[PDB]
Amino acid sequence: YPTDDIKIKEVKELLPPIAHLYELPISKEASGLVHRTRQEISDLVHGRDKRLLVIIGPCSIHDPKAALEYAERLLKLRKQYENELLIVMRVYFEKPRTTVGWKGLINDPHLDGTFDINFGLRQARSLLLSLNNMGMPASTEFLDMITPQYYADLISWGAIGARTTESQVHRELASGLSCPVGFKNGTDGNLKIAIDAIGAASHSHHFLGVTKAGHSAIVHTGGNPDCHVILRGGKEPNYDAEHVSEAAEQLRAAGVTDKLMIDCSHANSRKDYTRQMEVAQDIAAQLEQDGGNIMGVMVESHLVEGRQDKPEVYGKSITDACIGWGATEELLALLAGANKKRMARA
Amino acid sequence: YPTDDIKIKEVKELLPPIAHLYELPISKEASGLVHRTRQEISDLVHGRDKRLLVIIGPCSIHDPKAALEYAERLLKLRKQYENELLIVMRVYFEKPRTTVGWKGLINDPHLDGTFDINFGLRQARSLLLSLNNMGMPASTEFLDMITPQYYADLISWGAIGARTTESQVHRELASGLSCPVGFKNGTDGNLKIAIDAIGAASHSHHFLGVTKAGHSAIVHTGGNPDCHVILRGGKEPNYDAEHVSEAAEQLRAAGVTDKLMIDCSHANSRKDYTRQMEVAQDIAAQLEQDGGNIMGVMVESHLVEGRQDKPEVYGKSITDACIGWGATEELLALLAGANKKRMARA
Amino acid sequence: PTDDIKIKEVKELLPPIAHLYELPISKEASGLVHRTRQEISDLVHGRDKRLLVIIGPCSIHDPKAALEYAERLLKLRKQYENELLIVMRVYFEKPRTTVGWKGLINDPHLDGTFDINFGLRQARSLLLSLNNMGMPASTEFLDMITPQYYADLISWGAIGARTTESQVHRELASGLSCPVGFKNGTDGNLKIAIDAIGAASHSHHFLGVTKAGHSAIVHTGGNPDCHVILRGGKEPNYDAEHVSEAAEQLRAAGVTDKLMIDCSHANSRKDYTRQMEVAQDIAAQLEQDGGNIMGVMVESHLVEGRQDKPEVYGKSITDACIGWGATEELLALLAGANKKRMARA
Amino acid sequence: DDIKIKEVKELLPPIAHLYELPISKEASGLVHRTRQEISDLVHGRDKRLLVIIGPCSIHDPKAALEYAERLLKLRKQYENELLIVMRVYFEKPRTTVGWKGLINDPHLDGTFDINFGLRQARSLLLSLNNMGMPASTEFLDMITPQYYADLISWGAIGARTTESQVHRELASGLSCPVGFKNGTDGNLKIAIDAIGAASHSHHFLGVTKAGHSAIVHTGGNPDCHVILRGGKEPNYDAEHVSEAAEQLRAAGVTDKLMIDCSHANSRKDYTRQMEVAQDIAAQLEQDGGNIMGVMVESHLVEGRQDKPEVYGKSITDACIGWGATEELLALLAGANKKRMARA
Ligand SMILES: N[C@@H](Cc1ccc(O)cc1)C(=O)O
Ligand SMILES: N[C@@H](Cc1ccc(O)cc1)C(=O)O
Ligand SMILES: N[C@@H](Cc1ccc(O)cc1)C(=O)O
Ligand SMILES: N[C@@H](Cc1ccc(O)cc1)C(=O)O
Ligand SMILES: [Mn+2]
Ligand SMILES: [Mn+2]
Ligand SMILES: [Mn+2]
Ligand SMILES: [Mn+2]
Repeated sequence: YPTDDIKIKEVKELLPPIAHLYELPISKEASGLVHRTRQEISDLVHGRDKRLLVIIGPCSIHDPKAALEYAERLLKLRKQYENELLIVMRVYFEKPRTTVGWKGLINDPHLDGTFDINFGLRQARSLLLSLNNMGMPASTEFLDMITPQYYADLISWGAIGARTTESQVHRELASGLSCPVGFKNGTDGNLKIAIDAIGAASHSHHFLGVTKAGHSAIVHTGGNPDCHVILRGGKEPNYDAEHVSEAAEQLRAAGVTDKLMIDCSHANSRKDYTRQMEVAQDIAAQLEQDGGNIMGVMVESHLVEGRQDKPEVYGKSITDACIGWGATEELLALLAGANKKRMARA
Repeated sequence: YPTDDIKIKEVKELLPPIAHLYELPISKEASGLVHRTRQEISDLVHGRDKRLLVIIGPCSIHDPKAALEYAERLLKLRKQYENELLIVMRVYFEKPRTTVGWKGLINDPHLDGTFDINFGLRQARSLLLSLNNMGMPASTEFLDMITPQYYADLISWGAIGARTTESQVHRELASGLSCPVGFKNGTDGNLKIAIDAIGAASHSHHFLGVTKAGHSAIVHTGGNPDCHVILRGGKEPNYDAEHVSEAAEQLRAAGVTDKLMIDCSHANSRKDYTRQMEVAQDIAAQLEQDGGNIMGVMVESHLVEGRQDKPEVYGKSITDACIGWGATEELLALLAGANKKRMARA
Repeated sequence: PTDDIKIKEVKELLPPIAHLYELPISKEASGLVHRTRQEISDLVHGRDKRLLVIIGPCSIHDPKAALEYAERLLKLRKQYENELLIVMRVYFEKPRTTVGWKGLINDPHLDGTFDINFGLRQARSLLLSLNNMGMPASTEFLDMITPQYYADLISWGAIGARTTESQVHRELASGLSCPVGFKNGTDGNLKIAIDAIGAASHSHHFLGVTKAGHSAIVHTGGNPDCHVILRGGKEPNYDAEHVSEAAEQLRAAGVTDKLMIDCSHANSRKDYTRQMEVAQDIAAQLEQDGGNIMGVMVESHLVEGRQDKPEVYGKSITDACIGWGATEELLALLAGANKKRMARA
Repeated sequence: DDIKIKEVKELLPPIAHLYELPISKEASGLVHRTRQEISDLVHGRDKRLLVIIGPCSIHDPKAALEYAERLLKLRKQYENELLIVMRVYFEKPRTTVGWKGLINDPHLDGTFDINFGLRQARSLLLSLNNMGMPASTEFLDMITPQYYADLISWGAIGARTTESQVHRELASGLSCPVGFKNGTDGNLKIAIDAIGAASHSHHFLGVTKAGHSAIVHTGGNPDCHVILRGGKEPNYDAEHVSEAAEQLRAAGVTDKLMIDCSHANSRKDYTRQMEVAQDIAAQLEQDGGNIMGVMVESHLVEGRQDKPEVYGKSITDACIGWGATEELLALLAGANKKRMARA
């Protein structure tokens, strides 16, 4: 007899995006920075500019106060290296787990299993707005279909994760995002799925979405021309020059941009934060020799290095382990110096 | 200044689930069949019953008339074999493409690229309701987060596709589905992602969803205890006894049900649909010898064998190629006879 | 604890779009509604001298009888089309003095089950058939939300005596696509109806509900085609002297001095047999002069009188109606008298 | 559809405002208690006089809070004789057209910023209740009450809407006591009918806290009463009170009523409010057993103005000033003290 909502415990009140947009409207200056940075990134994706996009910051945001502090330091390096590097902070609020775990600040901002999503969204949007108001553009992984309506207007670059690059509904979502999007290769190293994803996301789609007012609707997208691939390792790493060369060839064969991003962390560092510097060194070497197909890198970085299970220590990750502020200074100096040369020989 | 909905061509009106439910309420008999079949499948997932679940029918539904016809012939065999087999039809609307493609009857029911989703959802619900009214239970792939509200009440068994088994939001969805759910191994043969998915989908989750009235809300699920894995091939086929045994070991090590399903089609039968008979023969041999870990199989079958690009011929697939009615009779007789013996052993 | 505590339940309501999807307006219904709205406008502003006749049941409680009534009425609408513009009364919302059955929408099964989803569906289906067969429809707009479900099928709307003075009803009218008549107050006050025309002709902002069933701010453009309806008070107000006083008051307010006269309710003192007398008096005014009259309203059904329970087919369960025979008589009388008025131009 | 609709715009639902401005425990307690205390006056268990007093309309929250702070001293001073509740009327009905109030147009310049107005209304009501001043308002619209009814201790249905079935339905579901005014020409029967209608359960179309239309089923409002507010001639005197009470008993509803000192009872003249209150004082001294409350249009400064030039001066109906408010309240308190003394 019963066949409906058999395994639904309850359905709860959700404020629609407009309620958050009314409290936290985007400022003139945030609008300008987002607009500009999106353009600048587009220029890197299509080879019109040879600066290196650097998506850098925490694995996950679990404390907005630390995040603003981190941002203030990073901003000095963003300005310092602005002729060599386009620095954008990692501000990831949605985290895909292997089985189960804390899904992030949006899903559970009090870090205690209370799932205060209304608070989380409000907090996320507030942090993003403060970041952009101080001059730091922001990047995030879009994991969910609905959460983007709450803050995509504040995002200069989006990632689609390794676990969702093959998913049609994530490709559809990307096709309708106002920012450039990077698609990671699959968790075991499959690169073709990310190339296919760029293909798919560049076309118009019809999918089911939610309006700013919180109502489901049919969303007809125009396609996203600013997508690229991210090499993030597999069973084996894929950062080096031969993998970059292979990837580029495959990209040209698919008729899509052959400029790509390399993640220094995750499977490319064998899940070991001490190895991110090695990967960045290898990328620096490629940039010095040639490295024509590189347009960016990704780095997991925080105030304090490593990781912890409970949010005990300020500015230390509770998800993947990060390099510390001192290593970040070093890594960025390395990249800037190497890209200066690449840019010179052109 | 412009930063929002830059790559959105339009937002269109979508009737909510309750409009379709009002025109096509579930009947008492459909309700009784769905309820009973879900139970009967759960019994197979947990080793209470040793009948073989058979998920069988078209790769994709593109013509409801042919679908009802196919269903009428299948129904005779469902009855005939009911002591050995639990036959449920494949009624797949949502089709994930490699890159670009026809996404199904929901997404584009007129078969001309007009994306008439309101009509498609209505048509889908109507067919599901007729199928259940005549005594044929239905199964389908849940690809989207929102479409299930329109007809999950008519679905006795759900699949999460190979391309989405890794996706956290698909695992969340499954954790709240009222039916048993099978998770496919990854497109390159990764089994672990499916085993993880079961783990994830058995727990309670909080995520953003859409109510029957078409408004977004926070859904709190109770977890789905009736999930299992589906072996559907990878880089190599994974149907045989050794792969079954490896999978079962890995399932027991993760603490989840070690009863699984084998897909005779897709990567398991490669570039020849008729090899589905070969796979089924190998499964019959396992069932005769032992085959204690097998609880079901999946088969891509239609009125007429093969495939075509345009819907020229009646009852012939326009997606993956299917075995024809005569082979379906043979394949079902083979499975029934073999499982009769397995069941006889005590 | 201070919220929602006199509320027993909130129940599901299908939005207008669900009904519009099942029962889309046809091209012929579209055309008829659009044209009839125009033709009424013309009567309201004195461009045409045909008489608008809003005629039919006090309330609809049976769609089958309503369709039978409509088939007979359609023959007379056609016969008299040079003298009368006939539009059927299709009233689904009824205002009670205290409490009672509020109509088909509110309680379509007549048994206190308040099946509003079914009632809206039924209402829309009856309206669409009516317009498809060539009979335009009129109704009283009582509620703020219900119009989104079928106003597209309505050629003329009434705001009742009990609500002419209400700001939100004046706001609603300011945004209705049809001409609207405003009745004088239940004790005879005419100034409220003249004020209402003033209010409804202007643009307003108020809170409404979209076709998708969501609250929103609606910004109206104003309704230029409103008029008054004289429906009696403590005393009847249908005669030439009342018409003349009303016209003068309308001109003093700068609004249209063309009005409608209701033959029923306080004009007939709730005696359905007197509607014929009122119509006779209007026939006499039309023959003599009657330059300020643009329409009449009449409570008519298949069978005369009223009943408490819906036992007899085609007989009212609200106010008592004249029967089909008297309706023929009354319509012949009005058509013959207005023929002569039209001849003088 | 929509031939004469120029635009449809982006309304925040009640829950957005409730999240920013949740009701406090103290505002909760005051509202709950004051509704009870008013119920008690409606059904004749307490003989204090309900006094609904304040501006015709609220057009400036600053002056409203100033006014509230002065009124709160007198509320407390007279608490054994009078239950003072401030008039906080946002929504205003016009004869034809005009400024419809702070909700509809809070900038007073025809910008119709309804989202801002609803926010401002709720914020003022929450601040008022938090400082100890309960609030009353006219409910004109079917959707606005979802935004702030939780903060209202007493509600009025206006003379122009007492006869309206949808307003009677709305009342039947309001958590507060409700007064129904007699008709603009003096008809009392419509208000008596209204009490009858509002006391029963109804089914109608409303909007949820989330901003979605739905079917609302109400339980009926047992705490309704009539308000005598004049007609063609005034209706405040002892004979009209006696006649009204008799009509109320014949209908089987509470024969305790409220008298409005303003509007048609003062012949639209704010200087006459004091005379009316004098006549009510005299009835309270003599007997006045059927009176449970009064209404007064009062502000910081007297009279009215077309534009909001002077602070604390009405832009709608003309009000008495603060001095006269002190005098009027002292008169009512003294007279009711005696009524209460007689058993
Ligand atoms: N209606 C689904 C559960 C569901 C609810 C909300 C969603 O957004 C998605 C799925 C079922 O019971 O099977
Ligand atoms: N607002 C998103 C696009 C979007 C639209 C609708 C959705 O449901 C989701 C995302 C952006 O600016 O990128
Ligand atoms: N749809 C109505 C106008 C209307 C719009 C919104 C409302 O809430 C009410 C009425 C018409 O076209 O006449
Ligand atoms: N919230 C109101 C009752 C109400 C409910 C629904 C409505 O649409 C209007 C009013 C109260 O507590 O008094
Ligand atoms: Mn990480
Ligand atoms: Mn297939
Ligand atoms: Mn009537
Ligand atoms: Mn006033």
